Amino acid sequence: TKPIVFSGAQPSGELTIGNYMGALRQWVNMQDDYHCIYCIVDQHAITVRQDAQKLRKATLDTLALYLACGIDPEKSTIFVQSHVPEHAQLGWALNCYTYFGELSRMTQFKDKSARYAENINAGLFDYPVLMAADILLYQTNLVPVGEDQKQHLELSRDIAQRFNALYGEIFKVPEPFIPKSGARVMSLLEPTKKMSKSDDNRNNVIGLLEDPKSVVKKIKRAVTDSDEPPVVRYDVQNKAGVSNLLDILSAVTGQSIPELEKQFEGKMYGHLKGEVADAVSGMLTELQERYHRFRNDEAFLQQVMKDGAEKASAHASRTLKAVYEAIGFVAKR
Amino acid sequence: KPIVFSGAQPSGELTIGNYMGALRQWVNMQDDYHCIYCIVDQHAITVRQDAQKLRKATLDTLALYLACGIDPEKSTIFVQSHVPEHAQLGWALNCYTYFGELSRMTQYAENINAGLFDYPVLMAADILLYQTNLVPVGEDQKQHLELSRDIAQRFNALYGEIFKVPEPFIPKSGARVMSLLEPTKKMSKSDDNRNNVIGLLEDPKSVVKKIKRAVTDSDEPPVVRYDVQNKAGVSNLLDILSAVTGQSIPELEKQFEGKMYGHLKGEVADAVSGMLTELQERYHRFRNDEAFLQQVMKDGAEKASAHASRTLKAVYEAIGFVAKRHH
Ligand SMILES: Nc1ncnc2c1ncn2[C@@H]1O[C@H](COP(=O)(O)OC(=O)[C@@H](N)Cc2c[nH]c3ccccc23)[C@@H](O)[C@H]1O
Ligand SMILES: CC(=O)c1ccc2c(c1)CCO2
Repeated sequence: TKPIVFSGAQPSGELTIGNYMGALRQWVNMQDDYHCIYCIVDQHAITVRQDAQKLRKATLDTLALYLACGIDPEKSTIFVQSHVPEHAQLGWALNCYTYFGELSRMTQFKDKSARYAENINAGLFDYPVLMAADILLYQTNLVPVGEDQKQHLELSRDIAQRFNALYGEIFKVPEPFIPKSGARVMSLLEPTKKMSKSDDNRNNVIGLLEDPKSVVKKIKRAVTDSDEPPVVRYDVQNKAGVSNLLDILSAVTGQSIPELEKQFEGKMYGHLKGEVADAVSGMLTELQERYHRFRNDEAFLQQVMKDGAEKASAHASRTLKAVYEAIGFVAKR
Repeated sequence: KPIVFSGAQPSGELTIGNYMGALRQWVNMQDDYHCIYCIVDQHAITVRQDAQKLRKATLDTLALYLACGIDPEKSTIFVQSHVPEHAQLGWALNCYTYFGELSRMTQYAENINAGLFDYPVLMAADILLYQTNLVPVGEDQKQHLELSRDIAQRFNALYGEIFKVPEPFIPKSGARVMSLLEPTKKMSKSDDNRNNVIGLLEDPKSVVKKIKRAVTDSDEPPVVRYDVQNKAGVSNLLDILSAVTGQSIPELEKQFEGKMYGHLKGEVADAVSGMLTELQERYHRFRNDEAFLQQVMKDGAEKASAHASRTLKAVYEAIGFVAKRHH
């Protein structure tokens, strides 16, 4: 049997070109090489308060977007997290093998808490433990994520090793799969802050379902630097904006940074922004064309969810049964 | 009938205090209420422990509740982990519980496991799943019941009347059972010193031995009279004897006129062991009938799941999750 790939994305906010290059692009590319399982993590989404109608719509939007990206339900398992009870069941169990201190030191908890001061909830704090359960349920070998999830992923490894040390080879210890390019795509007007899928200022973001004409305008207004003369060179510390544009271009086109720097020799930020705008506009036009075809076919979305939950449940029930036997529960019959 | 929820820890060896207090009280109200007994194995694992002992203790607890007279045809009795909806609802309610509320629980903190921090949310889920009206709580879990009520009202305020707001079951058992070597302190299963307690599985020789050691007083002549302030020990022995036999304190004070504490102790031991005879007979019979315990757990989980699934579906619909597609 093939090694197992697992990853997920939240049906909240609006997925960006950051989410694509950091995760979804890798998801699509791994489907033949590994046994891939992709999850719409609606139980994680509700750690930030959602409108009920928006949550339901976003779950289905996210499914259609996976399909539009090239996630193929004949090759990969695609499912909604809340459809498989074993996620919450294992999450509770792993809560008992996770330390309070490990969770309080998490960067996401701190950042989200600062942002949502009036809803610092226990789910937000416990976020990483449910994420560990998501991964460990499927005997996962590889987890394709962006740089921002590295810390959560490291806890999942710690939990698996801790549990295995007491009980035997119950879990696989998963490894991160973080790409070379596009692992941390930055905001267009604040290039020292990563691109957010729920940014208050939409001008920071390239949304995957956003009007391409609007995206082209946003790229043209992206902040660069005061260098005289302007030079197109990758340098995160001194040229955050220009570097972010190069990273985006590289990730869309497949061209390396040295190749792009050569291409832009004797050229300035007009040429750079023109190429980024054209590459991104084309990608989004094609993606959105596929998206609407999937999004408006409710019978197909319903079948994909049904088949995916069924396949996921088979894997998940097996791991949970072994966990419950190990920790000492009376088995259900 | 109102729905009553009780969580049973698969860990405590129950005492005569537990039995003649709350358990006997509740055994006789199984047709008055819809009583639910949940053996809380998911709560147990917040404290690291031996796995085979936990499995054993789960079955020990099931057999003992059955032996004490919990009727699986009248009441619902099940193992918590057999009903996935507990964990499912628990996660959901985690997202409507303030971090501050959990840190403000009465209970450095860096090395506690997250389960020990977060278990009040699972407790709330346990209760709210079954549209519970009444929860018998000890003083130690009043804060936890209040959190469950706050969560229920908060969720209901956002989404409609999804949950019943549970109430404490106020009226208490009436049987008084204090510690044998410290009669000011209540006989508790959680006591470190086990000579303070009489467990439900103790044989007659162990009961005689523990009751012989029970503290009395230096009154001369010895006098068997009820006086909690001056004669805590003798009073405790009278309350225990009264709880077992149903004889009043005045009747027993008359029965032991001119008698010494040796006679009192002898009668208490005989009365207690007489009560524990039918109980232990039932226990050892039920505990060693694997098929009977299996059927009780299966039937109980089925009844509980039917109720829990309806609540969870309403919760999930309210939050806005896409409904599972069944095959
Ligand atoms: N600016 C950016 N540049 C590059 N990559 C980025 C950027 N912003 C986000 N990402 C990545 O996108 C993926 C989905 O993010 P979410 O916030 O939906 O979702 C998250 O952040 C996960 N916790 C969801 C999850 C739940 N359970 C799991 C189990 C395995 C893997 C992932 C999960 C992520 O890989 C994230 O790293
Ligand atoms: C019962 C409960 O409170 C709970 C359930 C699932 C879960 C957590 C908590 C933390 C990670 O996943």
